[PDB]
Amino acid sequence: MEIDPKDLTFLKELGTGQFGVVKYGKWRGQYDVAIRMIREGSMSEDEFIEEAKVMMNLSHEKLVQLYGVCTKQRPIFIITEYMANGCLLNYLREMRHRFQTQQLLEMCKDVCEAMEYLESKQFLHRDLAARNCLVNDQGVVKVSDFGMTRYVLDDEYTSSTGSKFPVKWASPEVLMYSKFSSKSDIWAFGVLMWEIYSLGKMPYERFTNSETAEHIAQGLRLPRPHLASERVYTIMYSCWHEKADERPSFKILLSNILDVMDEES
Ligand SMILES: Nc1ncnc2c1c(-c1ccc(C(=O)Nc3cc(C4CC4)ccn3)cc1)nn2[C@@H]1CCCN(C(=O)C2CC2)C1
Repeated sequence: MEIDPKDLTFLKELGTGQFGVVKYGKWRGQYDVAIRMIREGSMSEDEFIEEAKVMMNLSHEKLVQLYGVCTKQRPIFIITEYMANGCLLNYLREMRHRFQTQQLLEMCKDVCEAMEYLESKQFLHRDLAARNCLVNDQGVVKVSDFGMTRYVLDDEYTSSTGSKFPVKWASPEVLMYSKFSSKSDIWAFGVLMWEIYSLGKMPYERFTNSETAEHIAQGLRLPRPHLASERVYTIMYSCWHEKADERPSFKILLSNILDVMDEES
């Protein structure tokens, strides 16, 4: 819903993200929130504004809750649940020696649950990666920036060969045909699991995007992380089937995760 900035306070700078500056503040006093100022010239605003009303009705504990927007000025403000520990990618790296494999699997359950709710709403992420997941003050991980890439004007961020396209998270059918589906979000989730258990290493760090694309197309798969059991690896490996329909749904995936958690007791 629309928000009068009168009911907001700017308290701290959190840094510039993929879609503009973000600041910490309070909404209506009692809501810790993160306010993003959409970078001007980056988004198809009318399409994006109208779609924001659709994404507002998406609610889930493991989704960064959206509280409202300020759109009758530019730059647009986006008011979101405040995730105190910031991006999951950077949270993983700074606290590398503070994670037991039980906490890592938990982080995968958090994301998978959020992605299982998005699956059931027939809503695609299109850029699932650790850089788009956030962590709150209680160590819980939540997904964000889902569907945001549909309204990016830069063709580098959108085309399969664009210099900014997330090739290292993309399934073969996204690279060759641009066929986005929940199955492509599943491939991406597999890569995300590998990010988590790797404690934030760049997937295929030493491959050019092209080198990655062709190797992926011919069967290359990320190596088993050191902290991942062969059972955890089996789960993230199933996300990487060449055939999309051969990949398990987030529902089938979440169950497998819980089976592993139970066996880690
Ligand atoms: N909520 C936070 N809490 C703490 N930090 C946060 C955030 C955020 C944030 C802010 C807004 C959004 C959003 O609008 N999502 C959305 C909107 C829509 C709307 C169309 C309907 C649809 C789907 N997703 C998503 C993330 N960004 N940031 C830092 C930014 C700088 C880099 N960051 C770091 O941590 C590095 C310093 C280590 C994270």
